[PDB]
Amino acid sequence: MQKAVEITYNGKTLRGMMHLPDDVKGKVPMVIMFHGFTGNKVESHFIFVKMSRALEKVGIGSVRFDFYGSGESDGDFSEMTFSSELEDARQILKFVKEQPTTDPERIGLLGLSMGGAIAGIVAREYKDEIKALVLWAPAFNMPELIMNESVKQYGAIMEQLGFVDIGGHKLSKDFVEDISKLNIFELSKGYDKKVLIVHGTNDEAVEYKVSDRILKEVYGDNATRVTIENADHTFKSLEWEKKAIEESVEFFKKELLKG
Amino acid sequence: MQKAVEITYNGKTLRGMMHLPDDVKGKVPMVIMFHGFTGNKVESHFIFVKMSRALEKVGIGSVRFDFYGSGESDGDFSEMTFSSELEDARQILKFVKEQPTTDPERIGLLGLSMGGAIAGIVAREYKDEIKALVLWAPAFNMPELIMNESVKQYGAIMEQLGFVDIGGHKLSKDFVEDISKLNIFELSKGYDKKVLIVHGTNDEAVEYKVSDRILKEVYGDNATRVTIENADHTFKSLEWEKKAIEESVEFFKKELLKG
Ligand SMILES: CCCCCCCCCC
Ligand SMILES: CCCCCCCCC
Ligand SMILES: CCCCCCCC
Ligand SMILES: CCCCCCCC
Ligand SMILES: [Cl-]
Repeated sequence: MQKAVEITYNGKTLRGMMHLPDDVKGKVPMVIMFHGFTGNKVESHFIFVKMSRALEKVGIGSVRFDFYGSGESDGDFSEMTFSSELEDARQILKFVKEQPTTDPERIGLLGLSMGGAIAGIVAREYKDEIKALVLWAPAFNMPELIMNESVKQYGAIMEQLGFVDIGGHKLSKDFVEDISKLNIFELSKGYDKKVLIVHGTNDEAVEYKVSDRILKEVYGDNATRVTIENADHTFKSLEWEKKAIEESVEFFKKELLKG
Repeated sequence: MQKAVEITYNGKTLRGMMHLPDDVKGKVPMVIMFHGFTGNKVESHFIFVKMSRALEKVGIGSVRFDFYGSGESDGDFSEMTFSSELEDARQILKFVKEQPTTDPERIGLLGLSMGGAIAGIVAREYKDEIKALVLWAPAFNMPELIMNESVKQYGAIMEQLGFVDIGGHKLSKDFVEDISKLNIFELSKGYDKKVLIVHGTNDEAVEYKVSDRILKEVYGDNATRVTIENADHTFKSLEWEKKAIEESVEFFKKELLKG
């Protein structure tokens, strides 16, 4: 079962998709997926859609929304900050918890790239009601990656205009000021339930070493990593995306279906 | 107004978005937008959503669906052919024609890249009921671009496997067999209503010369070209995207809001 859904708060409408298992009756586990920077809820080569349908096959529902300023949701990219996507995510969690078909004890979070940073922080904020966490190429170093651009041509334009063009998207100086005050590693530490990190070794956006840092600095024994050998940032191949999906589904199967 | 919509036919379910003006009610003009190859209804840097919202502002509604096999719609990419997207497009036009809010005399088509090839053929096939046509970087040379790979590494893989991996998408030999029989230039020739072609000079996917071929071989004086100087294939900058959308909205405003 796949059907479009809508969230509205503070005059903002978020547009998303919800999947529920056809066979199962009653309350089901739910995985919430957060997309990345300039991405949307379908994500690269439809990997989020494929992930939703793979979960549905094992009895696990899901929702995927576009953050405010991206995709089908309301707003322009220039209004978005990392913190405004955090507040979207809290509203998305609230939406899921309030669905009559949700098992509130079996809600999982999944995030890709900057969406992995969102997922890690929301997991920590709601550590007693998020059952499991999956991080795909999580951009915990997003603040550094943005600040590194301030000394390049982006920084000079930003100073003249208050925004920069990142390729058909208006990135506001508000985004830079907001993210420069955040430490994703610190804000994510303290989540004690099971974590799965999926990272490709040839990731040129979020270098593979970031997953080393997350295993070392953020989590304890509750986190394990699936390394996709030679894969790029979004697992852009049939074999790579299949490994990413299948490992994440089996992980969510283990953590959300029993206990 | 923006809302999710569905079409179910021949066991296939297509999923899309419909926009209606808020400030003008009753029967309104409608623009159907077709996305490109491996794209989806949001399209590159959300340009289709931005287009839908810019049309709303001038009193023009729109729909945009994911083709079967792409995005939010049903199906695997390996099930898709150019001809199956053409049949999708026929069902989308039927859907639009059957909405009570649609002015049946004021329906326009827009297509990007391979979606532009879809729009050109559909406009010609329904030439007496499509009031205006907008082509963005139209991939009328799609058959040649596919057959050009038959002598490259893709061709050798295709022969061994019956499909190729184009980056997390499975492209079937059925797609190759189907498109090798199609001449998009010939199938679009004869549409006599107004046409706008928008093309970037630095397009490296569909070379700008293709627009020269379309102006010469496909349409008469009813076609006009807007050249976006120095732009790439999907107008990936704020200024390029702004020009593409503004010129296309003013064209649809002139052609659909007449009389
Ligand atoms: C406009 C290009 C859309 C993606 C085409 C990909 C073809 C195979 C590239 C390796
Ligand atoms: C592959 C053909 C490209 C034609 C446009 C080139 C623009 C400068 C790179
Ligand atoms: C992982 C890349 C996301 C888009 C970045 C755009 C600015 C370089
Ligand atoms: C920008 C860092 C990239 C690290 C992986 C490089 C693989 C060729
Ligand atoms: Cl949608």
